[PDB]
Amino acid sequence: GVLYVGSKTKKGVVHGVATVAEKTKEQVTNVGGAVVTGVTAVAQKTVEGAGSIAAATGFVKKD
Amino acid sequence: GVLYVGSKTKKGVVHGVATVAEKTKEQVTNVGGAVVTGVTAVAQKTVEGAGSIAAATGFVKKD
Amino acid sequence: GVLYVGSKTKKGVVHGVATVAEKTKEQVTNVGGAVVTGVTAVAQKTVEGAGSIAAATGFVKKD
Amino acid sequence: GVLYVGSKTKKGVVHGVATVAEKTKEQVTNVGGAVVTGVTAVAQKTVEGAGSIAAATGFVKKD
Amino acid sequence: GVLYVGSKTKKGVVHGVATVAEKTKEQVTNVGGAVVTGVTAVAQKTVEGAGSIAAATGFVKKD
Amino acid sequence: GVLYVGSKTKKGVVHGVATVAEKTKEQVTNVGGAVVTGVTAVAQKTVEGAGSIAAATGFVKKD
Amino acid sequence: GVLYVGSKTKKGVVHGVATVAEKTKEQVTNVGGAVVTGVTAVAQKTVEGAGSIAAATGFVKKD
Amino acid sequence: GVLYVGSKTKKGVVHGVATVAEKTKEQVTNVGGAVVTGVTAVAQKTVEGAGSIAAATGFVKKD
Amino acid sequence: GVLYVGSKTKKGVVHGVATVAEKTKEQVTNVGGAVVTGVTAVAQKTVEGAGSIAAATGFVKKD
Amino acid sequence: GVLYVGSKTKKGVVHGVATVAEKTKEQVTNVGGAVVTGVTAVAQKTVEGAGSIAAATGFVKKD
Ligand SMILES: [Cl-]
Ligand SMILES: [Cl-]
Ligand SMILES: [Cl-]
Ligand SMILES: [Cl-]
Ligand SMILES: [Cl-]
Ligand SMILES: [Cl-]
Ligand SMILES: [Cl-]
Ligand SMILES: [Cl-]
Ligand SMILES: [Cl-]
Ligand SMILES: [Cl-]
Repeated sequence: GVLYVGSKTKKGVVHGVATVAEKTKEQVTNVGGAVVTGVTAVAQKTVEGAGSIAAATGFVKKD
Repeated sequence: GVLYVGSKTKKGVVHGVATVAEKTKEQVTNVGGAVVTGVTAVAQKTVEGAGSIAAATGFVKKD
Repeated sequence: GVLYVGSKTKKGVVHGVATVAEKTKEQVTNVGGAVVTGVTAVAQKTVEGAGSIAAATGFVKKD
Repeated sequence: GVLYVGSKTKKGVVHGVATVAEKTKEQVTNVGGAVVTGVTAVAQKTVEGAGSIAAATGFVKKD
Repeated sequence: GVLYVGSKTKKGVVHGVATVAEKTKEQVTNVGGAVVTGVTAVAQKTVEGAGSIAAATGFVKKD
Repeated sequence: GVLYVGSKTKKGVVHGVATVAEKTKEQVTNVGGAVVTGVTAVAQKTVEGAGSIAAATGFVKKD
Repeated sequence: GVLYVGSKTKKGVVHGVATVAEKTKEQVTNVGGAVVTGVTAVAQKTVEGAGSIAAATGFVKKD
Repeated sequence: GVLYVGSKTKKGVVHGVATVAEKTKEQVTNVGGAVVTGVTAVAQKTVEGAGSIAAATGFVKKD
Repeated sequence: GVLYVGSKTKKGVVHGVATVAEKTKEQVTNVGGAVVTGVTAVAQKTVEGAGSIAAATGFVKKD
Repeated sequence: GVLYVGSKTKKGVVHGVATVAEKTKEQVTNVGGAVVTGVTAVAQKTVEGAGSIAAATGFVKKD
């Protein structure tokens, strides 16, 4: 395959993932993949395989 | 396949994932994929395989 | 296949996923896919496989 | 197949998914797919496979 | 495959992953993938194998 | 004159003046006299004088 | 004059003047007299004089 | 005059004047008299004089 | 005059004037008299004079 | 005059004037009289004179 990404900017301001917690208990931010962040941002992922598992859970409690 | 992404901007302001928690208990932000964020943002993913599982759960409690 | 995405903007302001929780208990934001966010935003996903499962659940409680 | 997306804007202000929870208990926002958000936003998904399952549930409680 | 990423900017200001915690207990930020952040940001990942597992969990408690 | 006040209690819970204001504009609680509050509460006031004025107003707006 | 105040208690819980203001604008609590607060609370006031003025106003706005 | 105040308690818990203000603008608590607060609380005031003025105002705004 | 104040307690917990302000602008607590606070609290005031003024104002703004 | 104040306690915990300010602007606590605070607290004040002025104001702004 082919990918072309041209970009042209004067002023760019980019936040990506921001968290704020005040006086809280048990705050979770969970990302299963990559975090990719830019004035120009490109991400490619390929997974080959008969039993691929991707699992993303915030939290587990037992008992 | 072919992908072309041209972009042309003067001023761009981009937030991606923002969380605020005040005085809370058990706040979860869970993302199963990638987080991709930009003035120009491109994401490609390919999964090949007979039994691919993707699971995203905020939280599990037992007992 | 072919995809062409041209864009032209002067001023762009983009939020993506924003959460606010005050004095709450058990707040969940759960996204099964990617989060892709931009002045220009493009996402492609391909899944090939006879028994693909995608599951997204906020929370599970037992007992 | 072919997709062409041209766009031309002066001022664009885009929110995507926003949640606010105050003094609540058990607030859930659950998205089974991707979240794609932009001044120009494009999403493609292809699923090939004889028994594809897609499930999105807010919450499960037992007992 | 082929990837081309051209970018042209005058002023770019980019944050990546930012966390703030005040007076909290048990705050977690967990990223399963890479964090890639730049005025131009490019990430590629390839995974080959019949039983690939990717798991990302904020926290586990037992008893 | 004579005043006798005997009291005998096991458990006494006494609030006096309580105000709650949420998201309001211009809430006033105005008391012209004393506030006297107790499990046993006694108040005496004597005013001697030919032109005694007592005035209690919540608010005045002009123009 | 004579005042006698006997009191006898096991458990006494007394609040006096309590205010709560959230997200409000211009909340006023105004008491013209004393605030006297106790498990046993006694207040006496004597005013002698031909032109005694007592005035209690929450707020005044002009123009 | 004569005042007698006997009191007898096992457990006494007394608040007097409590204010809480969150995110508000221009919150006022104004007391013209004394604040007297105790498990036993006694207040006496005498004013002698032909033109006594007592004034208690939360706030004044002009122009 | 005569005042007698006897008191007899095992456990006494007394607050007097408490203020809490979070994220507010222009919070005022104003007391014109004394603040007297004790397990046993006694206050006496005498004012003699033809033109006694007592004034208690939270705030004044002009222009 | 005569004042007698007897007191008898095992455990006494007394706060007097407590202020807390977080992230606020222009918080004022203003007391015109004395602050007197004790397990036993007694205050006496006498004012003699034809034109006694007592004034207590939180703040004044002009222009
Ligand atoms: Cl950030
Ligand atoms: Cl963000
Ligand atoms: Cl956002
Ligand atoms: Cl949003
Ligand atoms: Cl950062
Ligand atoms: Cl109260
Ligand atoms: Cl109170
Ligand atoms: Cl208090
Ligand atoms: Cl206090
Ligand atoms: Cl204190």
